Amino acid sequence: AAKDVKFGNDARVKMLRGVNVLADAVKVTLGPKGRNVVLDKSFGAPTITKDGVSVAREIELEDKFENMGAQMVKEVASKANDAAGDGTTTATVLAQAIITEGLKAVAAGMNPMDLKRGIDKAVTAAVEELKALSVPCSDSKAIAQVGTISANSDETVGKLIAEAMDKVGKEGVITVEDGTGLQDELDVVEGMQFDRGYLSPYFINKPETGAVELESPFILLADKKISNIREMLPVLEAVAKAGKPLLIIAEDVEGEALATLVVNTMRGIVKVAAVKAPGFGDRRKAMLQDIATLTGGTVISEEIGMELEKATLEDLGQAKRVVINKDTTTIIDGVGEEAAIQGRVAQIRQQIEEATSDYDREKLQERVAKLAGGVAVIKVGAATEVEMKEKKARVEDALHATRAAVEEGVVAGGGVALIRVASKLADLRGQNEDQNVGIKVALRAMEAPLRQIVLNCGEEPSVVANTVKGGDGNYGYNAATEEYGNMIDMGILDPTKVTRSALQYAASVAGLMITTECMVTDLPK
Amino acid sequence: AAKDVKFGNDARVKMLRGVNVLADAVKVTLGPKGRNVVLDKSFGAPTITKDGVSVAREIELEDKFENMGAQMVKEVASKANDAAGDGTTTATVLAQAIITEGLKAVAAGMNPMDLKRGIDKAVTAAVEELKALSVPCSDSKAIAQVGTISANSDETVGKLIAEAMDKVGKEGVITVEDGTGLQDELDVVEGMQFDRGYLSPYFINKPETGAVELESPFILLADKKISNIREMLPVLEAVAKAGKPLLIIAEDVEGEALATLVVNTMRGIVKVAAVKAPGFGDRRKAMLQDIATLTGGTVISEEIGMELEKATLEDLGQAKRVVINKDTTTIIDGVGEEAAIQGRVAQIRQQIEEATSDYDREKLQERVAKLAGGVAVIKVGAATEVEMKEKKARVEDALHATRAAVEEGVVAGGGVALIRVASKLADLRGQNEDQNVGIKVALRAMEAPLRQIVLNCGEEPSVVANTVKGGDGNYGYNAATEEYGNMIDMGILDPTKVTRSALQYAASVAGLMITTECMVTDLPK
Amino acid sequence: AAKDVKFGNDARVKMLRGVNVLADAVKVTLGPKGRNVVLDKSFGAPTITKDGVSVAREIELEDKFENMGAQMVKEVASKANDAAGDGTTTATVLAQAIITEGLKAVAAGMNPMDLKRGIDKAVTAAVEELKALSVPCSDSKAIAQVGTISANSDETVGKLIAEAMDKVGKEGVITVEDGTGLQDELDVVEGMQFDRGYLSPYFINKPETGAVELESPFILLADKKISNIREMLPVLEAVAKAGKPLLIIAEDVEGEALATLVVNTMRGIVKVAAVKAPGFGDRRKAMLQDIATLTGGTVISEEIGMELEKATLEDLGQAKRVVINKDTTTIIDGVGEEAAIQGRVAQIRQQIEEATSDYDREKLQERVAKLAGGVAVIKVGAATEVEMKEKKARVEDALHATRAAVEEGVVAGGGVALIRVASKLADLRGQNEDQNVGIKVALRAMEAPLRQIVLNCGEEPSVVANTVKGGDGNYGYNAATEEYGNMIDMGILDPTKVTRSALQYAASVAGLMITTECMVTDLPK
Ligand SMILES: Nc1ncnc2c1ncn2[C@@H]1O[C@H](COP(=O)(O)OP(=O)(O)O)[C@@H](O)[C@H]1O
Ligand SMILES: Nc1ncnc2c1ncn2[C@@H]1O[C@H](COP(=O)(O)OP(=O)(O)O)[C@@H](O)[C@H]1O
Ligand SMILES: Nc1ncnc2c1ncn2[C@@H]1O[C@H](COP(=O)(O)OP(=O)(O)O)[C@@H](O)[C@H]1O
Repeated sequence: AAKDVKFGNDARVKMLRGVNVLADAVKVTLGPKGRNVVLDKSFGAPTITKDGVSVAREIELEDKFENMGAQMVKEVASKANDAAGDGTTTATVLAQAIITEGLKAVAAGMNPMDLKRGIDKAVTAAVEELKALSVPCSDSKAIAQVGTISANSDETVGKLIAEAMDKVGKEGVITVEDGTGLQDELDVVEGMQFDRGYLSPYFINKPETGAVELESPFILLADKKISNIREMLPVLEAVAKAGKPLLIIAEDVEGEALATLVVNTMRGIVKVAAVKAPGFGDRRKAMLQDIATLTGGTVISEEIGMELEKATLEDLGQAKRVVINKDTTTIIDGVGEEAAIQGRVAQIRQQIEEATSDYDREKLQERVAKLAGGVAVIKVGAATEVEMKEKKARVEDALHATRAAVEEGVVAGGGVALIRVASKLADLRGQNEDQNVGIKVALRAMEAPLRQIVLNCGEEPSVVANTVKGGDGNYGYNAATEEYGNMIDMGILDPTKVTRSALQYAASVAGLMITTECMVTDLPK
Repeated sequence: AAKDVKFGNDARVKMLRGVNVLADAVKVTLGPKGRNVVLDKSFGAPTITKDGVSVAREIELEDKFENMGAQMVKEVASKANDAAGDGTTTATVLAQAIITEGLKAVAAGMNPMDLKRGIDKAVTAAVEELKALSVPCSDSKAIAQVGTISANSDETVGKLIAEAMDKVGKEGVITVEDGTGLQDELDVVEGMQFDRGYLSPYFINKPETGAVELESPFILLADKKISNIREMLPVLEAVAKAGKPLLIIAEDVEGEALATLVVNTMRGIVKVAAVKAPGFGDRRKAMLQDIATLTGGTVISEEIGMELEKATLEDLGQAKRVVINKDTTTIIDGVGEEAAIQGRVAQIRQQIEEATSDYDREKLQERVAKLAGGVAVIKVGAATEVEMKEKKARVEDALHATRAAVEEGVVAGGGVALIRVASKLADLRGQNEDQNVGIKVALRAMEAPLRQIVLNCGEEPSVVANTVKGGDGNYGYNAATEEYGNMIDMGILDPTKVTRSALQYAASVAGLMITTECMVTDLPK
Repeated sequence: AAKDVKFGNDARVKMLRGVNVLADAVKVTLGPKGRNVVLDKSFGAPTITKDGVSVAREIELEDKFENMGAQMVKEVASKANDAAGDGTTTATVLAQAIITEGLKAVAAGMNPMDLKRGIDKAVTAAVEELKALSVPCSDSKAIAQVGTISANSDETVGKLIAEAMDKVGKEGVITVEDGTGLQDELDVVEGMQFDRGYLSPYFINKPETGAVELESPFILLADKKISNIREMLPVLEAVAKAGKPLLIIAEDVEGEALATLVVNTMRGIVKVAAVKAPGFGDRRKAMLQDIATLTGGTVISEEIGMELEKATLEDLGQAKRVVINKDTTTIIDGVGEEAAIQGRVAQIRQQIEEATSDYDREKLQERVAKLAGGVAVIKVGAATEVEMKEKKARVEDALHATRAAVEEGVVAGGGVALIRVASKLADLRGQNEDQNVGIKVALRAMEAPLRQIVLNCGEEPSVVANTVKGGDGNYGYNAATEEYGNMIDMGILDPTKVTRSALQYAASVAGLMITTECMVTDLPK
């Protein structure tokens, strides 16, 4: 259709207004003292929340161009979220600060590319600096502490997460489920995990979860593109008569077969979840054989000769519970016999022994690791279902934070790491004047997080920011108690990885955002 | 004509808008670092200035309600200027802060009477506190220093003012003059000062000066009311032949006579200035006799028998110079015989000796004081008339500041003394909640001048205010150097009297403002 | 009346619009390749012109904001022109460039007063740099060359100015006059100069000349304030009988006497021009006595006793000619006896010998200089009256340029000297970021004049500016020949004084306008 186009400073100010609207919408909820925000519901009561992610997913603007700026900040915030799992408000605030300053500089007539280059230099310097300032979290006690603070200061959740972390090692797989008894339970059962996502979002049985949980499902293994709907018809009849959930792992799924499965899920007669084949080529087939071993299933490939039509209920594997996340998938207690799994472990281990390629050897090593380590299973213990699910969600976010911190590290919360980095790197210069201006933009930009936190606390942001700048080390201003002190001593912490990713994504989005001219759109009808 | 009436919250917010407009327009120029402001001029180039008084005298609003609010806040600011001579901007800023907060509270529904009483108590406490915090300035050294800083850090002006203060004693009279030579000149000649102004503003021959300077005039003493201008008809004809300025000291002058003389001055054939007779009854007559002795004049009174028509040129007194300020008038080098003046001094001396009533002794004592001390005159010395004018203005404002300081005292400049007072009086509680709220309003409101100066310096208001509050004694913040330190060391000081009067007038105007409900005004045509 | 107020970015952008409008209007005509502009004329065909002052003096906006913007820019430019005489377009262009950049930076949140301080540092550095770069013009040949350049490549005018300069010495004064003969005439007669102008513009007999030229006028010497019209009635009748122009030199002129002189000149019964007395006090009286000696007049003073009423035709002086300039005035061939003038010169010489005050000695020295050296008159030689007038104007402004060059010096023309200055001062760093930014603004600012000149030549400005920047010394770009080369060789050079003053005034006005926010205006009607 006829598409409008505007470019130059006018488009820049429009997109600036849009991102400003979104930033004002989301920044309020930052911090403990982040104020409540009320969001719509087409029926019934409006919802009340302090979670910025809901605000981001629910916000869009009537004006096209402002809406598009809002979408830029929204998608980069979501990228940060899926990268780490928290701190989305922090990333959005950083983005607003950097982008507002960059636009006002561009209004001053500076060269945009020089500003972008200076920003890139400043942000990479900050990344390496905070990497230096990172503190390892390998010790169990700090893991318990971070899990505690993430779960609204619940020490039991931290203890359980730490124990599970011990059980399955540093890079194990942990899943949480509902426990019947009032006491928490923990058990290591061999399972599987791999990074693949659902074919369509429509498979999500619990939209709030964002994932598909299936109990006692039947798993289909395939190394072929599922061109036609006639291929899986016997399997569909089989799972219809079985009356149980169905999981599919295929090299590819076409739009038509997926759409038919979507129609089937809306029919509710059969609930089908489909995922892509992990790995590539030979390695893909090798872990497909691993899955067949784990579930007692059979691998169906075009090259060997068998097809999906020649599929029986026996041919498919099985397991006790599978979860299909946004881009991950895990399986728990595959029916496949442990002895066959051990034989496969030995085969892959001797393959490692004869391995000469480094990357293939690493693939085999991680394959045996995921195959032998298994999966830890938490079972939430409480009285009523409401607190069952509350504890479940708290455990989920806590373990996400814990694995994030374990992966990279941890620093003092309150954004104090950012301002400390700013004080350290204030002297960093650029090749030319405009690059230096962008450097200064970045250096004064990451004061915004604690500033907005203080604003949500009601105190004057500038005074507290100056006070923190005066202090050194891990000294800052507890928002909850509204008093100064060392965050580490009082348990306030934040993973290094989440802050690093947030800053990187904010810098990247701002760099591409400032350098845009032609904000095209469709005719407003 | 027709008129309307407005009242309620809408009325108060109208007042608030008007006073806010004027307060911003003037406060932008506060401080030595005060921002410039551009003023109209129907003919030729517009003016650019930093003086708040110029801004104040040229503000009126299209809307009647905003206009009247601005008019009355401007009026009280002018009252403050008349009290001391400086600190108009500070007074207006104080007024803005207090009225804004108080009307906010009035919107919050608290009893306005309670707030007025609370702020009255708070301001009285602050006044006595700053009186306790006053520092004497009787020594010539501090006199020279304050005169120096007042005259744009000109030590020669301060030295001259100190010398004149020594010459004419603690409560002497000092008058500025243009000196022919390049060297700065000082002299002492018997003059005569009294607290009466011109009857009509039209008399002001030098409106920028705001006074009437007449050289070698004829002075007419009249202890009667000027019922008709025919009483003046003969004598005026005489001064038409003399071609010299004319001064009249009259017990009263009826409005029609004033109009006739104003017409005669618009024609300017006769340069007539009239002033009401100070004193009261017997005191007025005795001091008029003193005037007759001083100038060689003669008192014309109805009861004794002589009349104004029967007045000759020789009957009028004379003096080498006279100046008529807005509410004061001084005379320099009265022609009248010094021996006769000394005889009159002796006569009033025996009157003091025989005087038993306290106020009779006081009035006779001040009479002999003003009769014997004379007037010290400082004549500017330089090569160019431009420097003559600027140095005249500098010496003028400097000696007003010096006498203000001598009258009561001197304290730290920049309003830091107000901050110290507020810190001292943070404990004062009202009889009930609302009175205490008003007290809080007052004690947090006198922080405004420092904040405004910080804005005029571009620094963070809250940060600097907190820094000053942390400090004790006179530890303030030199704005010119932009450095913290003891205020007296760099010597930026202010008279106690001017700050006290400004705060008192701001308190009064805010108190009456809060209890305002109804404006009656002409329809906007 | 009720006034509107505006403050903040709205005020700044209004000012920006006004300055941009006038800057285009004035900068269009820069260069010998400058364009043409036609102005209003209520009757007859309007005037096409090229002069910067001609276009500038009629510029004003219907919108009051932009109007007063243009007003103060125009007035600063005009007083800069009064200082030197030329470079009006250059001053306006410099002001526009600096203020546009400064307001852009202010819109970028830069601290205004810091920018002003950086501008101050930059301009003082530029002044010292250019004065170091100045080239003396004491040699007569360069004086003739610059006179030729100013006078549209007329070597005769520059030559004649050179011989006149020789006749009256380096610091002499030369006045142009109409010459009867085809050959130009030169003479030296005992003239007089003093720095006082007409009391009102209405005395200007030739508005284009901007002065009051009176042939054979009677001179009235007065050392008193002329209070009333009654005093000069007898002299008015005497000069009406004489049927000749009248000049008054008076200590002070009142408003009413001035207005009556104005209406009497509009009646034209008497063509009287009044001027304030030069100097101050004793020296004023002494050189007034010198005037009486020179012209055969007599000094009338109140102190001595005689009155202006007691004035006869003999008492008044006389001279062959007088010209009251804007702020100075000249007299030609006073009637007073030469022997008396020489005796007075000797008397003042012995006063110099006994003079111990340095400044008084300098005053006496310049007194004897202006009394003895006199004035050289150049009488234009040509055939027809049109060339009489045009060559008279050419001689006048060429002499102005020549004296301007003599006072300070001369540097490379076409603004290339500014480019060299900027290159020399590229390294100057401010105390902080904002001062440095202002310094950069200033350094790029004085490139605009050269760019504008190139634009008025039609060539691309940036390439020529870069070419000049690469070149060193005085290698500039002759606009007329449209080619590069050493600026001195073709001799297009500019006085150091005019450029210095123009840049200083532009910096002053720009700094003032940057640091102002509030702005009043009358109601729009
Ligand atoms: N007691 C506290 N001390 C320091 N920072 C806090 C405290 N409580 C909340 N915060 C701030 O909240 C920020 C993020 O809060 P979070 O609950 O993750 O919101 P979001 O999920 O939107 O990022 C952290 O960066 C942290 O600085
Ligand atoms: N550098 C400075 N340091 C401290 N005080 C200052 C400075 N500049 C101005 N002030 C304070 O501001 C007050 C008012 O400033 P002033 O220029 O007098 O405005 P106004 O003439 O309207 O009173 C003064 O009492 C003075 O003490
Ligand atoms: N051929 C040229 N070469 C170099 N400079 C020129 C030339 N023509 C004009 N200019 C420059 O233009 C400036 C202003 O020219 P002028 O005619 O004086 O305009 P204005 O009267 O407005 O100052 C001068 O300083 C001069 O150096």
